Amino acid sequence: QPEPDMITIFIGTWNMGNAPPPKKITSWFLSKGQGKTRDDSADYIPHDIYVIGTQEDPLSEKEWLEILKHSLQEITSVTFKTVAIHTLWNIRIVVLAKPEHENRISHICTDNVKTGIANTLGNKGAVGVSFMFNGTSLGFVNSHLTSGSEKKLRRNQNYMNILRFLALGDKKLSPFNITHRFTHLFWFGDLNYRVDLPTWEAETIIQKIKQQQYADLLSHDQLLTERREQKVFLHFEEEEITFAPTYRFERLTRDKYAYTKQKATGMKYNLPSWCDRVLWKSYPLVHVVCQSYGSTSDIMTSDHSPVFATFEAGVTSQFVSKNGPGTVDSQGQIEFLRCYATLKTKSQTKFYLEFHSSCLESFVKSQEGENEEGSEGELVVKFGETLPKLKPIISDPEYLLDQHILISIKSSDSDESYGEGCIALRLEATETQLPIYTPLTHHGELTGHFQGEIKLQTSQ
Ligand SMILES: O=C(c1ccco1)N1CCN(C(=O)C2CC2)CC1
Repeated sequence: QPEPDMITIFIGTWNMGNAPPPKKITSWFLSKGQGKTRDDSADYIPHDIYVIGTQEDPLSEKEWLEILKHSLQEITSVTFKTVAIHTLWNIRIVVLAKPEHENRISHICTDNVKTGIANTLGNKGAVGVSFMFNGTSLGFVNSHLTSGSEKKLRRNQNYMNILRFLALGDKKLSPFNITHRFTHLFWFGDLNYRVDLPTWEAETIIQKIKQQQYADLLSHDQLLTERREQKVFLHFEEEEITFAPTYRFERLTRDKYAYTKQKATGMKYNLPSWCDRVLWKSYPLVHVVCQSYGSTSDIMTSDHSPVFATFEAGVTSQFVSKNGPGTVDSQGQIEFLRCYATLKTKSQTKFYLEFHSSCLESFVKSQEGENEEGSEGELVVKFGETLPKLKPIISDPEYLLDQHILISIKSSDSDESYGEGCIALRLEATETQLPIYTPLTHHGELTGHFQGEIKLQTSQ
């Protein structure tokens, strides 16, 4: 039975509005309703992995697991295995996988982050799950961010706290946050970004939604505008939105948006908004294709509609050779030529690099680079031809060209990372000097760039 080179992943996010679900929710897992929907001819084909994020979830873990498993069994005739479940307050993540994957999944991690301080600590935050699927690392984050149209900057802060403090994936990757730890990272939830138009325009917005004319609404969506201005979710991707706003509905119909200020809303307007979102970030040149992104039309117990997204995702096998794992393969090497980091920092410490990758036995520290002043005020750290030759555990090009090198640039004075990035080994050629590039981030904000050339030797 061959190991897969691609899997499909279902991502669901639903703010349940503290109400139990209706008796049938299969439309969610079938990607049917509005937006980019799944073809009817696929209905019986199970996804490999289902990741369900809920917010304002009133159910016990047992109660929800029973509903989810019975839903999937009805659709697929498959009894899914529970990989992980984790709840913070009323924020929950469930991961289910086909039974055939049970011995492909390992290193399962769960964690949560509570956002805010005092007043603002006690119901918002995030849960997450990570695991290895054969040779591929997968991370999943369900976040319920701060509500309210005038709190976009709080949501951006909540994002920054979650990616700093959520402890998922390989703890040996100590310089790297969750935005670098995984081959594929999916981040979803009630992100709570709103359509920023005047309150007086509520009925105009409603009109536009009835005409399925979303363009003048999406141009005011705070998540799209904040992302464009690099304030949040830097280096993530979202599929184009082609479904109606998923909030705020009157319960038990989808015919009415309930936007007016009420005592129950703290006298806040809730103009129709795309609160409920799915974004992802995959390592460079790894296959990932969104095959659905939409909302259900027939699940009406909440003031939010469920959102679904599905993905094709490239995966790799747990590679064994005669040599690695447990030794190097002398037929393999990675060389970095003419490399330099450009950093936005005002500081004047020396810097060194760390190279981290599961193709190495352990991470590799470089010598200090040579600081120069850039023409436009920047710090340029030159490494020249000084960088250590990296010795991969396996030299087979079928393995090595699928790998990635994480890079951290660290202060010699503090050993703190000033920037993290990632280089693919999926090169156009081997034994050939080729340009490489990554942006560098720290706490998920842009701090610089790393560029130079690579020369990869494989056994072929
Ligand atoms: O998140 C991204 C993105 C793509 C690549 C890097 O980031 N986008 C662009 C594509 N989108 C659109 O709405 C375009 C009309 C198709 C949705 C937002």
